[PDB]
Amino acid sequence: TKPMIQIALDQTNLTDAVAVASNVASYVDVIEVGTILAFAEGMKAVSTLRHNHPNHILVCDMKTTDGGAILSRMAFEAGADWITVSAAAHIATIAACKKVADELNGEIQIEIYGNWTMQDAKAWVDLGITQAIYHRSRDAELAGIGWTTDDLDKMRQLSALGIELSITGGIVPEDIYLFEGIKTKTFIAGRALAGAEGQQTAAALREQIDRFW
Amino acid sequence: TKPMIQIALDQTNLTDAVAVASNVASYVDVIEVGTILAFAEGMKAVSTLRHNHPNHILVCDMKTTDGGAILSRMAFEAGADWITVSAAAHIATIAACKKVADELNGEIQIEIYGNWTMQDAKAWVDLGITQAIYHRSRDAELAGIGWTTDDLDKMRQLSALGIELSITGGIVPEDIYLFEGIKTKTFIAGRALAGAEGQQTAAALREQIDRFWP
Repeated sequence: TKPMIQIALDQTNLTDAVAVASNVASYVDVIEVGTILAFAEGMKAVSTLRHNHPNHILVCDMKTTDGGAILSRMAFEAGADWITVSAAAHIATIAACKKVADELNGEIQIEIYGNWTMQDAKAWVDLGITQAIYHRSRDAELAGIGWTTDDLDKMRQLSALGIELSITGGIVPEDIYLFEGIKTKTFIAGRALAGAEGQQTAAALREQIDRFW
Repeated sequence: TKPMIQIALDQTNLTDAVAVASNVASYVDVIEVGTILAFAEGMKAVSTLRHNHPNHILVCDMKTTDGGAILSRMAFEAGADWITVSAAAHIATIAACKKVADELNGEIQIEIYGNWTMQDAKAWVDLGITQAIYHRSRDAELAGIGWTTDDLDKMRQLSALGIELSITGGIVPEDIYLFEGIKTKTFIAGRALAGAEGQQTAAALREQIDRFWP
């Protein structure tokens, strides 16, 4: 609906992450266990956060590429509401993750990486998947060229298929206007939503979200 | 040299993984911490297994898609010799992993998934990466068809580019002959290499590998 504010926790230990979750909980809608924290600490991270923050949407960012039935179940059982699955997973793996999600009252989000196509995106939607994470393209980022027409058009196409995007990649309040008319579930950021000025920046993000949704 | 025997540990807790590693150590060359174990237990799985088995090649199977510099350094610091990176990782991420690997004297292995191409495979080789993991085609598995000619053709092309493949997906002694003449670093299997019949299975695989390599 109105895009939510999501923090990606990418700490390399649970103690630190637990202290950040505990800090930002009051002004963040979605807390994500990032893949760096997932691989540092394992599903204990997801558990501990789920118990600390029973009322937040909790994401486990595994970027699952294979072994989906098993991984999905582990993450949901540990307490995740949403899990991420790589666009590069075979469609049978994606379907296996979505089957577990539908059984456990969770959702799948496709992390868009690799040589992905619009046909792939339609396959996701055909499984009933309605979420995908769109990252500002790595080429653009490296060239310092910002958000390109190409990206915004791809996002609009994804949107026209029924995918609700989570938008990420240096997102700042001045960029928000760029995505008006794109179906957007969340804007994601890491620690620029954390610490002492995280609050201010979040109010600032929301202020701009309200204008365009 | 000859293809080695690798076990992929996919236990969902560390205690069971440690018991399996302990039981197969003397007849398996490479121990891999599979993504299932890595997500279950985190890097404590890698450092525990590195401590229990200081003389084995240890793999951390992360299928890295992003955050490569950070994840790679974590894995190597934990004791991994080889780590896996997804074919879907952007080339700049792949390069960032390979840089950390070179600094820490480890290696990168490309997990072949997604809409991958021979151009992509040449890009990996250009970075000095010479290992990739080739899984039996999922389409073929689902259809009840074995190893297809299209798979074997693709593996021979990858080999010709200079990639040493690790081959996996229901590998049994009976199929070993199929891969003659492919540059093969390892064959990877899971719990079939463990338990009461694991040792025999491994001997049966080595007996076939010896017929066809080097």
